Amino acid sequence: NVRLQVEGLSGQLEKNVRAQLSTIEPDRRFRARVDDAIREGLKALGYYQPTIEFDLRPPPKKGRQVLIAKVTPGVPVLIGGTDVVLRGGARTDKDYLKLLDTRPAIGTVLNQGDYENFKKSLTSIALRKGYFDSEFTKAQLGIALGLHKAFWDIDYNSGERYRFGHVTFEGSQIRDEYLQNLVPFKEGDEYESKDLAELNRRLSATGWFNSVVVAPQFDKARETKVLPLTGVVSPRTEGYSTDVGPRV
Repeated sequence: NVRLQVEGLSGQLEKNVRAQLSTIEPDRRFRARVDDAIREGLKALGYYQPTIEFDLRPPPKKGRQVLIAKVTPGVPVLIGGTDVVLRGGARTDKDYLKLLDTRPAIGTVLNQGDYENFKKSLTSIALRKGYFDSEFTKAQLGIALGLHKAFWDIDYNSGERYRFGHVTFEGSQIRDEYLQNLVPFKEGDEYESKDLAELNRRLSATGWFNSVVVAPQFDKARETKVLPLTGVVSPRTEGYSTDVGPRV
């Protein structure tokens, strides 16, 4: 029942380590696993060559057995260059241009998560806006430890923005003309993921169905850039005398 203690660390570094530590659950094998863990925490934050000296304290009177680890981060890797190219609709797209500005400046300390996040952001704007052919020609976080420098190389192609095709409904007790009135976009409008959510919600506001499943048809779209939707719905169906005769 062992306690890890880290001395020598401060700030964000301290936290990224401590976190990386509670990760594990007292011999040389276990100590090495601790050394590894501390090293992962520092790399992510730009420290590839630290020093870790362990002091293992004897199983105490009673209570909890301390393993200290005294850490000197050392010299950090700095961003020495970014080469990010955006091709396809992303080249001029307001949100891809916005993201391009969050690249780190030459000279700042390497943070791997900035790089991980950045790539995840491009994929996320692509999915929200229908750039379904989105691909990276290159995507490399390179570390030249000779130079203490890190380089981003990203060559990213959004491709063209797909367009909404026709919505076909099936199972419905409501006639098509009326479903078609509810679709929040015109055929040939540029895709936007939030219009799928708004289609779902408009459908629900009518009370007509108790189930809808809206499936984009990708198999076609791949080569026309027009995405038909299929909406499979299941309908929801749940004082005076009848014995009044007619006017005689």
